[PDB]
Amino acid sequence: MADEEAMLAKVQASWAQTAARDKARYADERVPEDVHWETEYRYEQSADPQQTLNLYYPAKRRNATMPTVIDIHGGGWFYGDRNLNRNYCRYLASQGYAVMGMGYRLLPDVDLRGQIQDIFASLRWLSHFGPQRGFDLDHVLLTGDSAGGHLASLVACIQQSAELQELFGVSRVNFNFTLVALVCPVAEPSKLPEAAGDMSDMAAFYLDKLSGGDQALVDHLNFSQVVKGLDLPPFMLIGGQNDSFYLQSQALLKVFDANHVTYTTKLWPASAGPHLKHVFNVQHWEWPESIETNLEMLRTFDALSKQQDQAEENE
Amino acid sequence: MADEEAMLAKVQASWAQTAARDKARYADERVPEDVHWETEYRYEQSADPQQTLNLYYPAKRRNATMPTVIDIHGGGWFYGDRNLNRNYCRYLASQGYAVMGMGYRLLPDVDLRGQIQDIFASLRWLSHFGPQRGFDLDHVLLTGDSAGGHLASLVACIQQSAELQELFGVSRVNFNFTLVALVCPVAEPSKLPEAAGDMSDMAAFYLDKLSGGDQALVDHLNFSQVVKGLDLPPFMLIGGQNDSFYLQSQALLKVFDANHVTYTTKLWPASAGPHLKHVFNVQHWEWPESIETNLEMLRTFDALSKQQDQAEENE
Amino acid sequence: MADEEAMLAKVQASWAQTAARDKARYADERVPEDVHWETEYRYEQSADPQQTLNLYYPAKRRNATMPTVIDIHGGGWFYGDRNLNRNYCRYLASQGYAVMGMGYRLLPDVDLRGQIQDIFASLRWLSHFGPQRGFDLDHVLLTGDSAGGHLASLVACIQQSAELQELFGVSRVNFNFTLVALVCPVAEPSKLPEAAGDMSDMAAFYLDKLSGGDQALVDHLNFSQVVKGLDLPPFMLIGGQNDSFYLQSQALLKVFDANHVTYTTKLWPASAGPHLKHVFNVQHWEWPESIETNLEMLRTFDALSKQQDQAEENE
Amino acid sequence: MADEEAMLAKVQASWAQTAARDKARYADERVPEDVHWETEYRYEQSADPQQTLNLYYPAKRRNATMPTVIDIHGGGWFYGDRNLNRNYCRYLASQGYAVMGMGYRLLPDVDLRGQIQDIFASLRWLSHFGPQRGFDLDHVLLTGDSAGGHLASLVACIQQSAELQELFGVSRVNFNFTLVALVCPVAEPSKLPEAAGDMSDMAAFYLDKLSGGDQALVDHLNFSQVVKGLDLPPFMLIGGQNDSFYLQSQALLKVFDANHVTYTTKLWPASAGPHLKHVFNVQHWEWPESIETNLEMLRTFDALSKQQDQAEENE
Ligand SMILES: [Ca+2]
Ligand SMILES: [Ca+2]
Ligand SMILES: [Ca+2]
Ligand SMILES: [Ca+2]
Ligand SMILES: [Cl-]
Ligand SMILES: [Cl-]
Ligand SMILES: [Cl-]
Ligand SMILES: [Cl-]
Repeated sequence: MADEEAMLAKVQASWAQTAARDKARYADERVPEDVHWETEYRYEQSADPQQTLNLYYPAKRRNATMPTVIDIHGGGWFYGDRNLNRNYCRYLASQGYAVMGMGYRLLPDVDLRGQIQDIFASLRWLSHFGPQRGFDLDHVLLTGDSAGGHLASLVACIQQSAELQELFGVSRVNFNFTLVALVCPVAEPSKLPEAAGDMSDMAAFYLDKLSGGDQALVDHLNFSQVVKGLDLPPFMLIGGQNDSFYLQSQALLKVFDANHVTYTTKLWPASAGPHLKHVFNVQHWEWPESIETNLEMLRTFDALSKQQDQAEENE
Repeated sequence: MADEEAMLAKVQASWAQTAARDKARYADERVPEDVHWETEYRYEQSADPQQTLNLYYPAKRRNATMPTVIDIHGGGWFYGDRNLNRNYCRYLASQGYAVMGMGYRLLPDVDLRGQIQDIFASLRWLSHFGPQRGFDLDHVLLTGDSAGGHLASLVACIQQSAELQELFGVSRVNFNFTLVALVCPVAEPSKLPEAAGDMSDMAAFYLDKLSGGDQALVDHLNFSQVVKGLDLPPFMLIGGQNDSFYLQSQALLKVFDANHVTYTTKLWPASAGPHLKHVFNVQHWEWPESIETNLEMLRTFDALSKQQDQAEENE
Repeated sequence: MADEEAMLAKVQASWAQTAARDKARYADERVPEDVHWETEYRYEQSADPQQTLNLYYPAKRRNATMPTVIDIHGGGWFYGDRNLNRNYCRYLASQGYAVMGMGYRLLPDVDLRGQIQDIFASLRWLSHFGPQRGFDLDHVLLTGDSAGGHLASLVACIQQSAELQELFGVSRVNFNFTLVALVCPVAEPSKLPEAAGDMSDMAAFYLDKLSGGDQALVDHLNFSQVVKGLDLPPFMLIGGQNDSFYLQSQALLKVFDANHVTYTTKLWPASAGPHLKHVFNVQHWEWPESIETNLEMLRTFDALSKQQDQAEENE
Repeated sequence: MADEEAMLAKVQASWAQTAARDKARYADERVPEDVHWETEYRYEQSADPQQTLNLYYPAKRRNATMPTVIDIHGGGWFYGDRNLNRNYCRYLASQGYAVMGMGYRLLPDVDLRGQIQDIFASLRWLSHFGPQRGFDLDHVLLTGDSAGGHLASLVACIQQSAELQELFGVSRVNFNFTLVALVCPVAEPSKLPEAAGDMSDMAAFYLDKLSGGDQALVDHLNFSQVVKGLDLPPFMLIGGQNDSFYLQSQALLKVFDANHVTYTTKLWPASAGPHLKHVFNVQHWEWPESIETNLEMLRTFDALSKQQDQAEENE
């Protein structure tokens, strides 16, 4: 279609501009020290470069196994790879955590189901291979930023629900999430039209590529559609009033309240400054507010982990 | 206009040559060690990449707060960004100072007022957010090189004057400048025609883009026009007889004398060598003369700071 | 020939894609620490950049001489150079070994004989110059990956056989191989047609360029053709069921058994994961399975070396 | 001229190939550790990027001043800059020496006189500014490689001769050379036609551009033409039988013998290997033969320096 190939070309130009911004940022930014990484593991029998993951660890491990963080990167479902959030992942690992971050195939080559299947395959891989190399899968923090927060919010629900597992064509994995931390999530993509910005303007096209025309995906594209009826882990919602997607965070809180989700928040006020933009704590680990946000996340995780251990007579 | 687009194309080719020279220099130059930086903070609600700043600090801080240096880079008003003077800024930070350096929009997309507004917004940002992350704003060194020295000289006057604040559309910031150090400033751009070089030849075009046709800017483009009637901080004028803009420094001294400005100088004689070119102490921090110049600046600042503390019964 | 230049263009496009993958991997991968290298030694009187080698050593040597590892890189006979396996070579050196890795001219500019002559010239160079700079040539591990495993398997036979030396136009070198370790070798290239993949599909073209039309090369292209009648060193076969060339490893084992070759294996099962792809232990030294594989190789070498020293009344 | 612009284009293509080889080498080569450099000093009042120099020093200085090495790079008079020999210069500095290396304008934009004037201006600069930053100019080693060895051999003669100073339009500098070390020099360019290689084939064109049509330059292009009648420092001739310019070294020895020049040699035999190519000790500081060669040079220098100090009642 004329207009369709044009719409794709517009979306790809927006992400090419982002790409240049990301490259310029990483060329200058301080890198977290005292971390080791293992790169480019295939998580299935495929040569698709996106179906790969990275693992990150502190350079000196206190213990043979460390609590796990699993990161799902953002980029509007159309952009990104396992290296995009490398500095944020190194930061978390430097705090004493075993961290995994995966690639997933991008729209428009797959739809939302292909993305969810890729993520569940990376989790399944980790359930087989993680413990032997340092991952404690009894204590798992699942986190995602922006479109990655959308995906993380869906994965958290799918993991609890046999029906959603069938619809998305995945099996449950043999570990649970201790905490699910969403950073400026786009968890209600059907509301994208009522805000301003590039994604919101192009919204119907994003929604179409996410669903791939499958009405079952249309009916399960939003957290508010997959949350119903499930007993979920606790959530932590991170962001702020200077997030260009703040309306999404406001919408998500209402979904949380209506569904009796257990959550805490770290939402920065506008008064804390204009620099606390969309996903600032992921893009600039080194800023003081980013350190405060990220440590607050890890401390929430640790508190939930400790409670679980007391509960399981394993303190 | 035919000739106007041609004149712009000539100026941009000169700065593209400079750009290549700067890239080649930074690829080789020693980098100051033992410094941390925090990059790419937006200082207002904008995605304009120029409306961002960097912060620099010693890697090991003696104290929770350190005296402040705020750097305004040069580049003829048409060139540069927050990274241009990164090695010079790291050097100063390595001496035990909290340093901020800002981007500002470039001609011909803005005029002088837009540049001044950007600088005051970065200062305002720092007044809100700096102290919480290490900046002592009771002791502030404002410095600029070349066109950045012009801008610094204007900002120093505007900060003291309600009338100039109104004309430039800025509010005063809630800290003062302890010392204003100008390195090979172009503080009297209306005199650009009486010297030789690329900028001088293209002078009327520079002056036009600086004023943006606004006669109030034409009447306040030169330090000699904004200095009148104000009680100013002390100045330090750095440069030398091998500065291609030495005539500007000579002109500025006469303005200083006529207006009873408090100043000291560090002007290198021709006998100290041909390498002590325009802004040499900013471009090559590592040279012995650069270290001597830069430490002499920091020691002048420290002496003025100590006197202020004695005066304020806070030694 | 129309079709011939087309077939070459297809092979070169496949290797250009590999090349990009290799560059992306090396840009991110951790580098082994505590190693020194000496680069770009010519091993004959030639300015052909491929007729050069690198040497690698631990940064702090326990001893004046260290046991030797000699690495022959892969790349389908059409691709690669002395830098391709640099991280794998550094890893081995970091374990206390003096390592040499050579370039060799590539198809279609030479044929298999030119490749074998280049390798023997690098070995001859090392026999003249290695000991003076740290190589213990009484204990030598010869290793190759993929096409490099093919080449290593042939070199091991040629070194033992006056007749093959004459056919390949090389002289024996004045040291022996303690162990020959093949990593996912393509040691039976004539069987390439009975598997799937790029190389297998283009097989007849690979075989033609390897032989250069020389029927004596056609009759000695496969390990099974050069193994006959010789007393060989011990071999170690490394790979696994997720190697895209696993059928080659299966074929080689049958050749080993039929010819009473002394060997051990380190073949990973499919259950050990999809990431244990072709030559994974060479491409990602840092992974735990790679470390286990590579140390197991070095320990086999060390055990064979110790036995030799006991046998030679030199323990 | 048609043929002249063609000949220049051929020479520039040869040097562009060399340039790529040099870039590939520096991307991989180990860099000497524990050195500081100061870059891009202009040595005259010019913005010509070639009329600049670098200074190199050990990172921790034993003493306030260190013996001096001054390096003149090669590149056929048509190629190179102050960064070309940076690793070799760092190596020498790491041994406890203050090292200067200069750019000089390249053929065909200047002729030999312009090159000699640039070199003498860098020496004059150092005589004014070197001691204040660590250079001991009582003990000076002058070294050059290939075309840089030609230039060094001429500079050594010119410095001793009022007549050659007048012809080349330079003044003597206020220090002497303790030793002049030539590495694979092309000191008799008029003999270039009787060897093989790119430079030799294009020889008449090189000779024309060197002389710039000036018959006084034609009569003083060769060391054998400037050596006559002068009392010279001692020389050290470095190279070997695998230098593609070995015939030049053989020719120079005959000139040395005929003119009663004081010299020593470090000429490697062919038996020491094919890797000991033209200027190998400059291109690969890290090789054992390079370290041996370079330390032997520095020890010869030190011995000559000590003798001078005993002679001057200053031990
Ligand atoms: Ca544990
Ligand atoms: Ca303080
Ligand atoms: Ca030994
Ligand atoms: Ca001394
Ligand atoms: Cl790492
Ligand atoms: Cl940093
Ligand atoms: Cl190294
Ligand atoms: Cl340095």
